[PDB]
Amino acid sequence: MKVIDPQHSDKPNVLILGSGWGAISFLKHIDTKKYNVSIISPRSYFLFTPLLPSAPVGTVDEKSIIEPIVNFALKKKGNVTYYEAEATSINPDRNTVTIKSLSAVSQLYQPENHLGLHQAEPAEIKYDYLISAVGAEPNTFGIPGVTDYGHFLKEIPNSLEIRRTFAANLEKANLLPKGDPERRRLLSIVVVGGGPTGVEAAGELQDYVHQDLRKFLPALAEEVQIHLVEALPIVLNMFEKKLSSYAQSHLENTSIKVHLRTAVAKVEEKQLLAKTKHEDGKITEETIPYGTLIWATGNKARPVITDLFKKIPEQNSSKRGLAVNDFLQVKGSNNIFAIGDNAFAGLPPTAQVAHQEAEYLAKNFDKMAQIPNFQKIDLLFEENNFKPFKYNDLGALAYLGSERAIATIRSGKRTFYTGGGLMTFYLWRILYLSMILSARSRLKVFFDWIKLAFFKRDFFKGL
Amino acid sequence: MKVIDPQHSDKPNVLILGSGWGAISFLKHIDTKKYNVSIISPRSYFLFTPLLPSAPVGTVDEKSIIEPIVNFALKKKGNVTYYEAEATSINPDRNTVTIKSLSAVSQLYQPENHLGLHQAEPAEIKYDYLISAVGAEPNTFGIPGVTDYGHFLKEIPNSLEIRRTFAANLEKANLLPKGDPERRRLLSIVVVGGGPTGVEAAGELQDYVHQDLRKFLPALAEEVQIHLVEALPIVLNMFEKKLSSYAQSHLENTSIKVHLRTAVAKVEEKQLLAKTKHEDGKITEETIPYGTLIWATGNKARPVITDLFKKIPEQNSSKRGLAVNDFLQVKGSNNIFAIGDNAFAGLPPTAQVAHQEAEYLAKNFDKMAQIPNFQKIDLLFEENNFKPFKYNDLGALAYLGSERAIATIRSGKRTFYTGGGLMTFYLWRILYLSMILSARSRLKVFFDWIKLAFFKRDFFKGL
Ligand SMILES: Cc1cc2nc3c(=O)[nH]c(=O)nc-3n(C[C@H](O)[C@H](O)[C@H](O)COP(=O)(O)OP(=O)(O)OC[C@H]3O[C@@H](n4cnc5c(N)ncnc54)[C@H](O)[C@@H]3O)c2cc1C
Ligand SMILES: Cc1cc2nc3c(=O)[nH]c(=O)nc-3n(C[C@H](O)[C@H](O)[C@H](O)COP(=O)(O)OP(=O)(O)OC[C@H]3O[C@@H](n4cnc5c(N)ncnc54)[C@H](O)[C@@H]3O)c2cc1C
Repeated sequence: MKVIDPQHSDKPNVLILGSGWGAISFLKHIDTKKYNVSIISPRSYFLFTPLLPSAPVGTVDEKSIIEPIVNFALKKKGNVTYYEAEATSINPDRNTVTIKSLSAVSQLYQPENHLGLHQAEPAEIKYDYLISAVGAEPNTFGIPGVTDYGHFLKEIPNSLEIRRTFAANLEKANLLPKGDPERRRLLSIVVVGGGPTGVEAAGELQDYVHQDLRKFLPALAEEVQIHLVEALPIVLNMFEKKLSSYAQSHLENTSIKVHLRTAVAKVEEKQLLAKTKHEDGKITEETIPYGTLIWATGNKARPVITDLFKKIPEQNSSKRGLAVNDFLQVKGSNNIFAIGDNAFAGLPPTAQVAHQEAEYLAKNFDKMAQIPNFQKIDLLFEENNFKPFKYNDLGALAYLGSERAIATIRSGKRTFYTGGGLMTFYLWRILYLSMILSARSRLKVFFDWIKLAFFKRDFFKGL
Repeated sequence: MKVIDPQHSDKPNVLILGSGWGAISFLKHIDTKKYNVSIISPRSYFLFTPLLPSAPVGTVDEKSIIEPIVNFALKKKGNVTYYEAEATSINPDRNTVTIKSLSAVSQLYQPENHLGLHQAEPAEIKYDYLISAVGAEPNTFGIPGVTDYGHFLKEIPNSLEIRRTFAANLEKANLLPKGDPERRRLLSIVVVGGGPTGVEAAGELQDYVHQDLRKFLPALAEEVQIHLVEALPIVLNMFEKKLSSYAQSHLENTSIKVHLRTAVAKVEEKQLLAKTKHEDGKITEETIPYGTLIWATGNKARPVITDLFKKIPEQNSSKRGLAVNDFLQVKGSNNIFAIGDNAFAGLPPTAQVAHQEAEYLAKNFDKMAQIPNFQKIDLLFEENNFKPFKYNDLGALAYLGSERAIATIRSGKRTFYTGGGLMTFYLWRILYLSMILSARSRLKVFFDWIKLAFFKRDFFKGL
């Protein structure tokens, strides 16, 4: 029951799923004069994901790296509607999306109708065009105990989960004798995954222990050991070998224990079982005690996207995401497009890709608005002469803790970077500041870093 | 069982109850070379209470107005111990204090012993001298339903309670038709008490509705009605009539409904029953619908202090607090002192009084340290010639919303203030900044106000 469907104004109804890099980047550029835009997301704010590993330890505050959706939609003059809910089903034949857990509906620049909805009432939202940018969810690879005892580093609530857990562990630990193995275990941290997220989590967590906890509890800070576990033989494989080696070397210098070629077989309450392949080809088993476990590895398709694979013939054999065109149209559909991590275009699952794909698609949409026929669609694209999406790889950045970073800025073939250590850290900061999507978030993080210089981090367990 | 008692170092063991204005002001001045100090508080941070009414709505962040105890104790070179727990009983004859809900123990500048305590283990802490600064708790006057449906504005968690409640109400409201009385009720707020806390809560809440909520949901913001209920015939009675009148007039200008001479008889889930005495002497009953109820009125003695009234003969008939001397010694005890809201010295329950009392007492303590006899105590004070505590009333400040405040700065007989509106607001800011107890908190609030100028408030319901 319940079908929300506005059809008086002579503009196509465009429906966006998500409020992340794809959805919000698309929202910033879509022509709200030519189109009526509706967003569906259970998260009422944009998350600047590259600074999330700084949240738990309080190098940056949570509020500093998030921006409410409404602020973005307010800069758009035309009509925008936001449904604070999550899409549970996409319905191609009906051209509707079923929602669930409706918390609120905000209708900006719309002094008009009342939809007649109640909180947590199921509803279908009609669309003329659909943009899917729901993202991916963390992948445990079916390794037992990951979700039971481990914390992902995916969203803002995960930042609070980790702080509470580690804070509780530090308190419990400090009441025990120095020899006690339980004290050593509770002070131990394990981060799984050697990508930017894992490495930066480990580095920020190490920055806290050395720079803050050491000042008032040096006996504890000394006993804290951070571990970083990676299945491949190299950390940060998207960088050059020279930079990976420096990244690894540097982490080791700050007393982070790097387990390369090590895969977690199972996670228990107080330890994880890890297998390690050695140079010669032999496999050995380890046990790594831990008090806090951070899981920052693979991506998996969401149920909403998985369910949609079955409803479209040519998506039936998809796995990692929606198989998409060079025009970012979902294969088999006439009016659904997919950008970011939820779409498979043979590109990396990065914000950089989601951003470009969004800009590309938004520019295609105002081009559609001028052509009479868009007032079957696959053929119109190639017939009306406009370009396939071409990803330009701008490179990669990464913070390694202790005021050192690695960077590679490029464009096309030409590489032109400065990727040492302390200088790259200052670059890493300025560059991250410049690609924040709002002035508020930009000023907030800026103030966070200035405060850090003088007073070094807030670590409140209940806040 | 379990008695913590350090007795090798030749210094008196001074035990402080609380981590508020009294306890921390006393901690800042106590001579840690002449004394060993231990603090017991369930709150591990100092709260700058005058800015608490700015927390819920996000004019200031919660973290900006709190400062960890350890930071204060770190500036003291001598030994300081903090028990994260609450005192459940004071034992005069044993000279110990029973504690409960022990979360942690931190021993600063003490590379020494292990106390052998577990979390939530009952324990008695021995003392040579005791300083009680536990404060008062909010008084409902036994009016039914206050605690069931109302929110106090006393501590940091109360700030989050109010934001969550109002946020939920705004969401529920916006899904209803404009005529609907439920929409009008959910958008209605009632603040009980016309003191600085109540008035400032109302004003800050009104600043949010006009300045922020109006920008993206003007239909909602228009329907929001804030009520301020006061039992006396005047708002802010500590000020001159001229300033109260301007305070009242101004609140009314910003569309706050001021119910003077109105007392709440009972609080129900969706409304409160209020009685109003009129000019001629007649009493009428009202019903005030509400969605959010903030209760900012009287103070009551804590159970810990109430229980102690029975254990000391001369405290048997006490009610509002511990009956104290001119030397701030608890009458009937030889080694217990009381400062702030938990002690009754015939002075107002204010931070200003707690601060002065603390400084006075701390200065008495290093004076005791030089006199051999303190290596029965009532008589030593008057015999050794030092002064009774004399409260100097520096006056009163208050924010009224919409960038207006009222102030009265004085000292002794001489009054010399500037208490108009917009100018007084700038004074009100600078003065509040100057009496914040730490540089960090000072810089944080400073940055909060700068950000407010450009981007106007964060109102995240889950953060
Ligand atoms: C800690 C961390 C650090 C990172 N650092 C970098 C970096 O430095 N550089 C880089 O290029 N990439 C980085 N990434 C990757 C980047 O975050 C993703 O590639 C990017 O967010 C993908 O954009 P998206 O819009 O596809 O998904 P997201 O940006 O994650 O947005 C997905 C949105 O969908 C919403 N949603 C979820 N389920 C539903 C539903 N059922 N209905 C409606 N909405 C839903 C979510 O609330 C969210 O708003 C990082 C990721 C993490 C976790
Ligand atoms: C919202 C608000 C705004 C205010 N604004 C002003 C203002 O502008 N000007 C002004 O002069 N006054 C103001 N006050 C009043 C002022 O804050 C109090 O009078 C002052 O805090 C009294 O200090 P205290 O040390 O007596 O207790 P508090 O400052 O209340 O501190 C009490 C401490 O004791 C701890 N505690 C409680 N129970 C126990 C226990 N059983 N064992 C151990 N510890 C315990 C608490 O955790 C806390 O750390 C305001 C109060 C509030 C609530």
